Amino acid sequence: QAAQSVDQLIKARGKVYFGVATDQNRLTTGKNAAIIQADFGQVTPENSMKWDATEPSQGNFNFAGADYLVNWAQQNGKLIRGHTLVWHSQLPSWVSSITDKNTLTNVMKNHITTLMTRYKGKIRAWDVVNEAFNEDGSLRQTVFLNVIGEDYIPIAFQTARAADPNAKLYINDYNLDSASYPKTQAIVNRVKQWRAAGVPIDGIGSQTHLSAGQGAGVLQALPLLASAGTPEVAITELDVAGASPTDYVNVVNACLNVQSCVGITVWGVADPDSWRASTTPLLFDGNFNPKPAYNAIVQDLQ
Ligand SMILES: O[C@@H]1[C@@H](O)[C@H](O[C@@H]2CO[C@@H](O)[C@H](O)[C@H]2O)OC[C@H]1O
Ligand SMILES: O[C@@H]1[C@@H](O)[C@H](O[C@@H]2CO[C@@H](O)[C@H](O)[C@H]2O)OC[C@H]1O
Ligand SMILES: O[C@@H]1[C@@H](O)[C@H](O)OC[C@H]1O
Ligand SMILES: O[C@@H]1[C@@H](O)[C@H](O)OC[C@H]1O
Repeated sequence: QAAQSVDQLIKARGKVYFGVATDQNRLTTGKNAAIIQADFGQVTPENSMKWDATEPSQGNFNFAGADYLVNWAQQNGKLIRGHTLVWHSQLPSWVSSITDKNTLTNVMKNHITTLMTRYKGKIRAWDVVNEAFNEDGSLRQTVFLNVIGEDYIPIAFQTARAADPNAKLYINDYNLDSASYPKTQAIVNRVKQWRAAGVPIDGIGSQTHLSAGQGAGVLQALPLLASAGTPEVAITELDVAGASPTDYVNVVNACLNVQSCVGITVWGVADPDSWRASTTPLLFDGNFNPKPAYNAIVQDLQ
């Protein structure tokens, strides 16, 4: 645990939170629980709420890991971001084997409804749809798009809002780090069109999985993302190859510059536990000590 809390400091700047991804296996080992307790104010289940973990068989739900995280979060007063409802990855084979429009639609709705009602009122935001865009801005051809068509997105969001009107509904994606990139512009145009049609998209989530030097691009990309008109936008799965303080400060400043940016979520605590460990992209090293990037963010926020 570090002496200065980036979450407390970001709160003093007028933002809602600075959080991290985690799960039961992380919370019960290392110094993870201590660091999240003292330095962060929000958590996102890294894997316990995905489709493969929660509904391995149709109608046969498993909330073990998910229940653990929510309970731990409430007890410690940490905000929660549900992650993630509709995604083509980590999807049970029984889902992708469905070729009937009606069936897949009801199945997708049942999945969304069940997960969201179980935690009704306890989740700040949900990543309803994850990675729905191709790099060129076109909609990714997944089983949902193929079987249901474009309407699967409006349906998912409409169903989510019905399940828990208290949560902020987000569409989440990566590679939205440059204002000139086609994907970035496309999501802004698509969200604008959807909202104009009454689809309840409260926020755009920007994963922000960066490589060295890409932090500078976010200074322009976030404001562009914000121009879609959504109530909120957020940095949802931040990590930077090399963990340079320059890149990290740039992403934080980008959020401080955009009024609709509610907060930032870093994808993990310690480097070795990162899904990109080989690039030591996190704010804490293997010894669970804060890295220069952590101290630079703190100095920047104070
Ligand atoms: O639309 C709302 C924004 O007006 C709000 O903006 C915050 C206001 O306080 C400032 O200190 C913060 O920097 C800024 O983000 O954010 C929430 C949103 O709902
Ligand atoms: O522990 C790993 C997770 O960190 C990883 O999380 C995904 C990373 O890519 C993002 O686009 C997704 O939103 C996020 O869920 O998933 C694999 C797991 O092994
Ligand atoms: O069961 C939990 C699992 O769902 C999560 O993905 O990782 C931690 C485990 O304890
Ligand atoms: O698998 C995806 C990966 O390609 C991207 O870089 O980050 C998000 C992940 O979901």
